[PDB]
Amino acid sequence: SNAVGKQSPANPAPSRPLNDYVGVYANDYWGPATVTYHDGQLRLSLGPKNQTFDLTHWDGDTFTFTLSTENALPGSISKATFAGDTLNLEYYDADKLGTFTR
Ligand SMILES: [Br-]
Ligand SMILES: [Br-]
Ligand SMILES: [Br-]
Ligand SMILES: [Br-]
Ligand SMILES: [Br-]
Ligand SMILES: [Br-]
Ligand SMILES: [Br-]
Ligand SMILES: [Br-]
Ligand SMILES: [Br-]
Ligand SMILES: [Br-]
Ligand SMILES: [Br-]
Ligand SMILES: [Br-]
Ligand SMILES: [Br-]
Ligand SMILES: [Br-]
Ligand SMILES: [Br-]
Ligand SMILES: [Br-]
Ligand code: NI
Repeated sequence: SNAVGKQSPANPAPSRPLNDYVGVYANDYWGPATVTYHDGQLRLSLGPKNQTFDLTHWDGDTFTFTLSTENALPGSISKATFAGDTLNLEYYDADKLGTFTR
């Protein structure tokens, strides 16, 4: 079996019911972040071509996704933090334009 490295939270707080996260979170700069639910899975869609990522629970209202093979760093883990009607995507927040609001 794979060696273990503690790179996920061991004792995370549970998520809310998954319906709570679903919606279209607006942003003028990056365009909307669309969060949808299918067969137990939250997904994040970004851009005009609907580039889509599975959201994996991390801790509390924070999820992660893994970057695509088009990225400089495919498979790197990126945080998606939900708080009320906001979604913060750390990948897009370098100039503080990474909050999306539904
Ligand atoms: Br690990
Ligand atoms: Br923990
Ligand atoms: Br703990
Ligand atoms: Br919505
Ligand atoms: Br928008
Ligand atoms: Br929109
Ligand atoms: Br799915
Ligand atoms: Br796109
Ligand atoms: Br669409
Ligand atoms: Br994915
Ligand atoms: Br999960
Ligand atoms: Br979950
Ligand atoms: Br959180
Ligand atoms: Br990507
Ligand atoms: Br990583
Ligand atoms: Br990132
Ligand atoms: Ni082993």
